Amino acid sequence: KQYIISEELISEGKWVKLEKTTYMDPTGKTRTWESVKRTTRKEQTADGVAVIPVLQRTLHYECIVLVKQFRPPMGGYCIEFPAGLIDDGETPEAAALRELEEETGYKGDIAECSPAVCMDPGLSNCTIHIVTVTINGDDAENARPKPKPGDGEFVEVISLPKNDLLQRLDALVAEEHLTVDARVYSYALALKHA
Amino acid sequence: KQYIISEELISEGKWVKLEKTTYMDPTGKTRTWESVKRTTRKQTADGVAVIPVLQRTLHYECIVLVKQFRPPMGGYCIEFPAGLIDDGETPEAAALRELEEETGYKGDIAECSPAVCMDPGLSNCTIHIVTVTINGDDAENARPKPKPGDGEFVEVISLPKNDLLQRLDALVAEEHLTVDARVYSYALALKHAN
Ligand SMILES: NC(=O)N1CCN(C(=O)c2ccco2)CC1
Ligand SMILES: NC(=O)N1CCN(C(=O)c2ccco2)CC1
Ligand SMILES: [Cl-]
Ligand SMILES: [Mg+2]
Ligand SMILES: [Mg+2]
Ligand SMILES: [Mg+2]
Ligand SMILES: [Mg+2]
Repeated sequence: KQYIISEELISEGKWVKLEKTTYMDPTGKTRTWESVKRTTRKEQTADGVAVIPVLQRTLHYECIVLVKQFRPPMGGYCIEFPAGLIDDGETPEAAALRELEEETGYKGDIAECSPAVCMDPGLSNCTIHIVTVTINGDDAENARPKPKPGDGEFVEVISLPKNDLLQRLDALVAEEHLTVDARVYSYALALKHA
Repeated sequence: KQYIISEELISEGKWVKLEKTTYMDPTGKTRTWESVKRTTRKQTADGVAVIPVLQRTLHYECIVLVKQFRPPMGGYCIEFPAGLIDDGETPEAAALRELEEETGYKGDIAECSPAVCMDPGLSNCTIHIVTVTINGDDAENARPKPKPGDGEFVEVISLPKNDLLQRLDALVAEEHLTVDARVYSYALALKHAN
């Protein structure tokens, strides 16, 4: 029933633009919306990837590997799944494994890859693939994991046991000012609810 | 180590603005970021999203989701019920209210997250994730009455909690929708638990 009628640029930065979206409502009435988009999406099936990295080690409980970074939009430190934008021509899987390695040092193995999922659909068109990767923490490659941050990347790695993920996140939030990412909290909540 | 120095307005709509954030990197080099913010916050967070667990005896437990046209996406999305918190409303109250408006269900609060970020590389947007159970056998939830606000057009989709990820993949395959990243993350962790 509903569809887009027009998209008018309001303001275009180097990385983001704001648009006035005109669309048809399902009563047949024309309405508008203020829409955010990135300027960086070409032929990728999504803007970005986030990686769900399951660290596996003999005679260890499984950990979820998370990263902590300053996020200028938030004006503070955030705890997130490792993530980055997909380079032009890069597959989501390759992006995931590459970002995981850059941000954490770990060399993962692909497990699954979601369809494109929306980040904040009442606000932006931004999408990611959520890519689950296992990390064989008993492999020598993953013994001394060294993050390879790009220019202006400053990332800390935080690995938390899957079996206590939500309480461990709460304990970190209780100890300093930081925000947990909504996808991480969602995943931690489901692990409790299961 | 890192912090915001200043914020420069680039452009301001009625609902969203774009800013140029200047921040200090960990080396002591000043850097810029294009940051999106809503114009509507006062509140603990911009919004709530509700994880509604529909409980009927002798039935599978379902998670109640909503499908709506999302003008920033250009299409239909499947999401947790959700909306912005009214000035002077608690996140809990916002959650029960939105849940009722969007689904017609009357629910009970189980737990409430701290403010969690939606897309912290792009925006400052945050929500509280509110877990709510719905006693599907109570008279008041027998014939759930959805009360759309002005311009809301919401379809209710309840899916069994035990098969959530497969059910959502099926909808994406058949219905050509976009699943929300938080919904997808939750569904993933229901499978990954144990
Ligand atoms: N029903 C209303 O009075 N408006 C609310 C939200 N609206 C936007 O444009 C918007 C929100 C986030 C980004 O843009 C238009 C419709
Ligand atoms: N590596 C760089 O030269 N960039 C610095 C500025 N960036 C932004 O401003 C941005 C992206 C999305 C919203 O803002 C991204 C990375
Ligand atoms: Cl529950
Ligand atoms: Mg990143
Ligand atoms: Mg990166
Ligand atoms: Mg809503
Ligand atoms: Mg509503």
